[PDB]
Amino acid sequence: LCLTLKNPIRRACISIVEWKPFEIIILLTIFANCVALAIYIPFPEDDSNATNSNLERVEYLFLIIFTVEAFLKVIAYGNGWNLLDFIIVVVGLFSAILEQATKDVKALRAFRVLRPLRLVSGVPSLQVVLNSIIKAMVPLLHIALLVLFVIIIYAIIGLELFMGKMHKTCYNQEGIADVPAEDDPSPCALETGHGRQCQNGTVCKPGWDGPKHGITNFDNFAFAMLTVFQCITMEGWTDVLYWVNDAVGRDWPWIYFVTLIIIGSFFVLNLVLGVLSGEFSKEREKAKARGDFQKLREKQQLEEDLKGYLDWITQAEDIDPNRFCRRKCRAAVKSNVFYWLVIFLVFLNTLTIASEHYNQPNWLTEVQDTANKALLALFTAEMLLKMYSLGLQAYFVSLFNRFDCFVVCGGILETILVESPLGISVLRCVRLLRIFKITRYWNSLSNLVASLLNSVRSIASLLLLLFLFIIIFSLLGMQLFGGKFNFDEMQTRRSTFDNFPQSLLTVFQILTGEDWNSVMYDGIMAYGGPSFPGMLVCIYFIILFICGNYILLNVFLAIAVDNLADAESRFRLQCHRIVNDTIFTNLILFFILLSSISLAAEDPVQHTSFRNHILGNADYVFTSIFTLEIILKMTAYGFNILDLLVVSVSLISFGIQSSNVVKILRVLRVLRPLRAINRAKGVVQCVFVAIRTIGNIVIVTTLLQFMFACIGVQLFKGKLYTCSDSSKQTEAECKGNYITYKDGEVDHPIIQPRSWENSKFDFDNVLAAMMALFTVSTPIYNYRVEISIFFIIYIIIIAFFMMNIFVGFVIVTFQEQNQRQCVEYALKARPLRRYIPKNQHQYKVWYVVNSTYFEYLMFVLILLNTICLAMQHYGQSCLFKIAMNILNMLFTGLFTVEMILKLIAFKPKGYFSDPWNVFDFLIVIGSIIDVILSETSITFFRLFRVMRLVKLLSRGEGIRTLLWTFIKSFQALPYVALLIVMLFFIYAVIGMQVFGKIALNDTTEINRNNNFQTFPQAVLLLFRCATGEAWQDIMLACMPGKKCAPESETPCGSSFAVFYFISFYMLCAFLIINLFVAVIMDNFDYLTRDWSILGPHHLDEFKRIWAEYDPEAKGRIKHLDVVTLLRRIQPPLGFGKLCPHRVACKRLVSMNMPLNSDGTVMFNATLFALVRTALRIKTEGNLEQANEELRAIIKKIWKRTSMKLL
Ligand SMILES: COCC(CCO[C@H]1CC[C@@]2(C)C(=CC[C@H]3[C@@H]4C[C@@H]5O[C@]6(CC[C@@H](C)CO6)[C@@H](C)[C@@H]5[C@@]4(C)CC[C@@H]32)C1)COC
Ligand SMILES: COc1cc(Br)c(C[N+]2(CCOCC[C@@H]3CC[C@@H]4C[C@H]3C4(C)C)CCOCC2)cc1OC
Ligand SMILES: [Ca+2]
Repeated sequence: LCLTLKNPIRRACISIVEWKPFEIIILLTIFANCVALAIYIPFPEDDSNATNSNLERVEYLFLIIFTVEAFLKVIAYGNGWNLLDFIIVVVGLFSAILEQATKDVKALRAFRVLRPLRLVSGVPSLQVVLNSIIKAMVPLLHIALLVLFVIIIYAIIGLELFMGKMHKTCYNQEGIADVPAEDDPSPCALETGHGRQCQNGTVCKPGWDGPKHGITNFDNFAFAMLTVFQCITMEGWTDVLYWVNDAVGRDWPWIYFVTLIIIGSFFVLNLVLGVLSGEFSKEREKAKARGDFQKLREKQQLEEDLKGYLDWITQAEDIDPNRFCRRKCRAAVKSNVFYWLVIFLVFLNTLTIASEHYNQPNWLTEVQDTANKALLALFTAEMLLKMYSLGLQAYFVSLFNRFDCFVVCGGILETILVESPLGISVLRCVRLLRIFKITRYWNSLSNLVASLLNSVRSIASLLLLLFLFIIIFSLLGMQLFGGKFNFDEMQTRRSTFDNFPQSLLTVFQILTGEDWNSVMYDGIMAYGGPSFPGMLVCIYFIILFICGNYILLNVFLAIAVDNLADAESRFRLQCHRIVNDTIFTNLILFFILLSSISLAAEDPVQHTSFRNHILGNADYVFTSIFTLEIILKMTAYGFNILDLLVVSVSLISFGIQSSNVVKILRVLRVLRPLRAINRAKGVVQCVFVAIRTIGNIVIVTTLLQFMFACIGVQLFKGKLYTCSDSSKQTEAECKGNYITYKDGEVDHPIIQPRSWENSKFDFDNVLAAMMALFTVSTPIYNYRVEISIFFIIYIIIIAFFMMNIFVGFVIVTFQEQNQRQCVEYALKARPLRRYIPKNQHQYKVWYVVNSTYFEYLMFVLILLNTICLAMQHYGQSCLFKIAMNILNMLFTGLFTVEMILKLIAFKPKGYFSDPWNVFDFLIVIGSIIDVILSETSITFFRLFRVMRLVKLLSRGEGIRTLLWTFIKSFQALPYVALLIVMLFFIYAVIGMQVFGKIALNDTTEINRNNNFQTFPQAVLLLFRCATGEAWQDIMLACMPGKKCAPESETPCGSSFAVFYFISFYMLCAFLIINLFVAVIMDNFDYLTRDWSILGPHHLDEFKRIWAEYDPEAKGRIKHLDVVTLLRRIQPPLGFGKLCPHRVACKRLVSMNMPLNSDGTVMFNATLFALVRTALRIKTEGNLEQANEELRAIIKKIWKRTSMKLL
């Protein structure tokens, strides 16, 4: 609200003078402070260098410039973004002057990290990106109102069952001390609770603050909400589960987590993608509206024009003939002789480069040098000759040719240099150009590189914003937690806000979630213990994992949806009788249905306890059953390739007579039902096509990992070798023994032996680098920091194109996959009634129960109950528990009132005729039974209460619709769901049979809580791997050499492991992306709709208004509609304030009405007429055009007695 106090002059006319010069110096000051907050090293205690104090000095210049600017601009006016300036200044000068005499800014001076926001504010280049980002999150606020609901429901349920049970721990050795359990202490359970039982001479006893310093316990509510949150982010969900499993037994803890994950992450994860993608498409559409794609095609056609007449200017000297040389080189460049030859020289040169390996003899070193020397001469002559034939200009024009020239110059440079080793290696890394000069598989290579340039160029500004955000947080990190990480442990923390470099690293790790929850603890245990004010440090490590990851996802998607696409665009008779009748069909479906359970249910540990034992006979019998499947065999043999798999499984089943591997090779039975579902008809080739696409994509990554690492060899060879004794720095020096003090105990000398060892990720040869590169997918700073960044790029590049080729590849799936729908909701739609009270008493209550207020009150009471179950700590004064129980009684009683009232405002059937009403009924009865039991399992009848909260979700249209929609599409994902369960099942039986008897050792990863001995536990282990939870280690635990279990009676743990787990991870990821894509695509109408124009949801309102003015199940409205016709019409539909008594009536009578009586016209007439006015318009004569159009097209000519219009 501009004051417009235009007091003549000298108000403004100061910053008005030299706008651009004065604006810039402020921006330069901002950039100087962004580089001033990144020096001050934050320190232990109060020590300071000269610079720090000297930067506090220049903060007294940045706090005289920002104040004169502020006041001079105030004089002008005295809005939004400028508020940031004002608050930063206020807090600033303040803080200082306050502290001026004080000589604990921290917080008070941890605000200046908000100054780099003025970098966004001033520069308008990314300010638009910030509005786009902000304006894209507006739709997905319903999803932020639901992630919160799931968390709350889960936290509440959780504190109720598992709170306070995690406090024991094997606490001794029948002597006197502390948790002995190695280190890892894990809730233990007394000899009566079926939890872990403690062994040896250990004893369980109360104490142990917690599972993990007390911050991973459902004790108390806040710890509970936070635990659930850390838990849904799939960052150690298995661990919380194991601690809980240890404390309360293993039977029911798991259901609660599997759900939390499936309903919390997979389901919730999809919505954000669906909401975000729909938004991108809207933007993509606006962009298409621009016509840019067509313009880009015209630019490429211009490019081929300059080439196609570049050959013409080349020929221009043919009539001007020196000339001979020109003609020769022209033929050459065209002559394949040059092409194939040069391609060959590439690979061979490529070879030379890879040849380099540590400890290389001259046999190699000599050869490499000799080759390069000549190979380099080769490329030169060729490029040089290609210069003349081609048009110098156009030759330099083609990006690739230009890069070629650049790198040949690199060779010249390195040669004249030889006339540091690192620099030479770098130049040779540059020479990997030719390596890809051949443009192998350019079909993709070219597109990916071209796209890569386009893609990277496209998201420049978004990347800028990401970087600004990261820098801001890192500065806050060093200010907030910097210096507070001295926990007095020689333990080396990779994550520490000691300095900005590390600060950035910590932030990135948190963003990547490598150990982000762990980093939380550092701060939340730094500033203070796991107490009250010591947790307001966590409110930070989240704001970074949601916001950062949000921006990160926004930036990615863009790559995809917004580029890839733009870029990519007698006896036999009777036999049939029986074998066609249900019996020899739906019945057989059963004979395998439960037969499949045979492999699913088996004892794969103990030898032949009846259990395992007898199960052989059933196999035998199902197999005689498959012989019977021979009576059906020649019935009509030579959809039967399925029948050959029946033949094979049947034969190996009879082959079970005396055989092992074959036995375990019987899981094909499960797949005998999968065919039946695709047989629900509705492609095999498409599947094959998808598989081919996937394989192809594997190869791109593979070759990249090759070239990237051939870079590593040249750069890191021989710089990881080291000795155990840090003092020694030469292989020769490292010979003998040294002394190590356990945990830095001066009184704990340990005579270890010195050894010269190469570190992990040994780039000693292309090969090891190769596998390490896989290892990242599957010292501290000696030279590590550098390697670090190398181990971040393979990533970027990898994803960058693994996605590019794939998601863009997919869309064809979408190719395969409003006015009409609105017509069909106007036609083929019937009006509804509403229960009216037939009795006076039945009525008063009705008015009330339906009185809006009553609903208002109900919700208030609901909030209160949950605010009464939330407060349940670990140690609550008994008075308090009594209070809580009495309160629950009051609440249950109040809900009884409503149930009974409603049943007296709506007849029994009416109340019960509504799902929500029945839900309420159930909650109430169960809650009352709980009350009874208490006044007197029990716990189950208690959780109930909490659930009610859900009914608060059956409210806002925004949230109601989204869920309903996706739920209304979580059935059209069958084929990508049966497929997934099939996977789990098969892999599990297989697994339980090979990696099964591996003995269980709590110290390893095949512990009693993640074993492979009962179908259920194996499916849980596979779900962990799928959820990407350290699947790796489980895998290592399944390699040969593990001892066989005692009941099994080291011949165990077959090597197949790698194939299994890796194959599993891969297949799972795919099937899952297929799931998400399937869902969203199928529901891609809601995910993108111009709510402005008319849709169905904008149309149902008419029924709820019409029935409001309509007694029974009726139609045939009275003429007194003259009021309601526009009484309450959504302005998108009709008018909103315009005089109702306008032509509105004359026009509604203007079109002909159906030849009915005075009051025998349906609601369909008014509805469809309003829709028509709301949609495409037509004139007279077109009356019949419209009529025939309706009864020829919209659901074809669905016969309708639509007499006259509408
Ligand atoms: C009705 O049909 C309309 C259809 C609309 C076109 O749909 C586009 C919308 C984006 C969409 C659905 C498309 C392709 C792959 C989809 C992606 C797979 C990736 O998977 C993820 C999962 C999570 C990430 C870790 C990796 O990538 C998502 C980010 C990514 C994803 C789900 C984002 C959405 C993408 C194309 C056109 O029809 C011809
Ligand atoms: C109703 O008819 C149907 C229509 C469609 Br579309 C589908 C879905 N399908 C299956 C989706 O994935 C099939 C491709 C493969 C299935 C196995 C995994 C992941 C991927 C496969 C590559 C490894 C049918 C096959 O091609 C199109 C996609 C199933 C139907 O049921 C037969
Ligand atoms: Ca992880």
